[PDB]
Amino acid sequence: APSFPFSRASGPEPPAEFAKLRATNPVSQVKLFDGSLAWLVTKHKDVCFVATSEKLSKVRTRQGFPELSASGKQAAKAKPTFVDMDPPEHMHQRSMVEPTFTPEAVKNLQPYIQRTVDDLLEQMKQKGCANGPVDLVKEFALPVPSYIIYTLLGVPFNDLEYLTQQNAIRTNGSSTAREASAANQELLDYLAILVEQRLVEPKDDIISKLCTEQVKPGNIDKSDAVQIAFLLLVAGNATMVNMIALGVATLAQHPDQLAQLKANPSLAPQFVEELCRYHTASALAIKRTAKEDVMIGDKLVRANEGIIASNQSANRDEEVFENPDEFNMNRKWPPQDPLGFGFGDHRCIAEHLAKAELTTVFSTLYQKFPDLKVAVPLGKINYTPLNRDVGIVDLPVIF
Ligand code: HEM
Repeated sequence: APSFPFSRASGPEPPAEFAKLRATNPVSQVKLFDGSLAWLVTKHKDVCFVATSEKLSKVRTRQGFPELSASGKQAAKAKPTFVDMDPPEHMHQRSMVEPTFTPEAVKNLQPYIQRTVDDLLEQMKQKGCANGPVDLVKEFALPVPSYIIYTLLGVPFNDLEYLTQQNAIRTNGSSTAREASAANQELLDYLAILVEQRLVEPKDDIISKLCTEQVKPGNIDKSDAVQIAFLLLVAGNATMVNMIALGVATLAQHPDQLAQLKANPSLAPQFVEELCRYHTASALAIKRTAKEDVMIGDKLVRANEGIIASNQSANRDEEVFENPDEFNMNRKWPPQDPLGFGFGDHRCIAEHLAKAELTTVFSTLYQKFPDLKVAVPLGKINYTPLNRDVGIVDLPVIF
C-alpha cells in the first residue's frame, strides 16, 4: 500500500495516482503516516456513496479513523464541533449557524460582498504598483474572504486587518510551530472576549445569535460558542484564498478564456463552477470510519476500518466529466454534482457564500484591472507544498 496523502504531480496538478486508480483499482488501501491503513475511494459515484452512507461515521474517537498527521491525532481529543459529528448531533448544532449561509441570505448579502471586493480593489489600485509588482494574495485574495467571515461573525471594522494577518500566520507555511499555535490561541482569546461582549449587548452578527439563542437558554456554553465561531473562521478561509489565487493563475494559463471572461463578466458563475471542480482546494475532508461492514465496489470495508473519499479525484472522473483534465468555463455540465464542496449532510455550510464571493471576485477583478497580469513566468508560481492541498502562497501581479 502506497503512502497517503499523495503528492501533487506538479504545482497546479492533482496527484498522478488518482487517474491510474480510477482506471485499474478505484477502491484500494493506502498507508497513513502512523502505519495504519485506510480505504481510498477515487470514483465520483463511490465518493458520493461514502459521503452519504449512514453506516459511516465522522466521529474521530472511533478507532480506525483516518488521521493524516501527528497533529491530527492530537486535535481529535478536544470536544468536537459539528464538523466531526454524526446525526442527530450534527444538524442539532449546525442548524444553530446555518441561517446566515442559506441561498436566500447569501443573495441578500450580494451587495455587501460586492462593496467589500470593490473597496479592496480600490485600495489596491491607489496603492498602485508604480514601483514594481504587488502580492495579489496579501493585497486581495487574503482580505476578501477574511473580512467577510470576520464581519459576519461580529468582528468590528478596525480589528479586521490585524486579525486577518494573525489567521494567515495560523496556516502560513513559513510559520514555525510556535508562531502558528500562538496566532491560533490568540484568535481563540479574541473570540472569547467577543462572546462576553455580545452576551451583554447583542449585535447583528453570528456570535450574538449563538449567544442569545443558544448560550443564554443554556443550549450550549460560552466555550462552545467560541469553538463554533472558530470553526466557521478556520474551516474555509485558507481554501477561499487559494481558490481566488488559483483562479487568477488559471485565467493567465488560458488567455482565451480570460479574454472571454473580460468580454462577458456574466460568465463568472460558470467560470467559478469549473474552477471549483478543476481545482479541488479541499480534498482531504471526506473521511470516515465504518460503523459496520459496508461494501463499496468490489471491496468490503469492515467495521472500524477508515475511509478517505477523494472529491478531487471524483472531480476528474472521466466517467462523469468529459475531458476531465481540461479547464473549460464553457463546459457542458452533467447531471452529477461536481464535489468541490463535498456531498451529503456535511456538504460545506458556506458553499453558497463561497461561490458568491468567487463569482463577485471574477466578475469584478478584470473590470477594475483589465490589464492585470501575473508579474512572473507562470512556471515559477509559488504553490503550496506538493503533499498538501493545492493552493498558491503568493502571486506577484501588475495592472
Ligand atoms: C471556495 C471555498 C470553499 C471550499 C472549496 C470549501 C470546501 C469544503 C469541503 C470539501 C468540505 C467538506 C464537506 C463534506 O464533509 O462533505 C467543507 C466543509 C465545511 N466548510 Fe467549506 N469550503 C469553502 C469555503 C468555506 C467558508 C467560507 C466557510 C466558512 C464560512 C466554510 C465552512 C465549512 C464548514 C464549517 C464545513 C463543515 C460542514 C459540516 O461538516 O457540516 N467553508 N468545505
